[PDB]
Amino acid sequence: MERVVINISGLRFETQLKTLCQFPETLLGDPKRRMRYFDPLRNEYFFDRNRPSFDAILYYYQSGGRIRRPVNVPIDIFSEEIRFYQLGEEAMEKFREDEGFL
Repeated sequence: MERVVINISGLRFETQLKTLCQFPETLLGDPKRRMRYFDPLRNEYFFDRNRPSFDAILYYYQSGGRIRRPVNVPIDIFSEEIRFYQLGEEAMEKFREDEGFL
């Protein structure tokens, strides 16, 4: 029901649908977009992508929109993940601000 499983390269994350619906205009937030990654055999979404980054992508949702790159995720890895997950321009501006890039 409410619980969703997101498998990033073998690492399972569990969150609530309501958490992903904090941002409906994103890959994970839009049922039509996330469909592309759904695995009906395991009832989960699968992404062959970087695992350390995903904590920070998930925290954007959980926190209601804050971007905080952990020091162990390289800058250009995280940037690319923002792009891929379709977090959008305001998320990218948060990233710049949080990185001191303004």
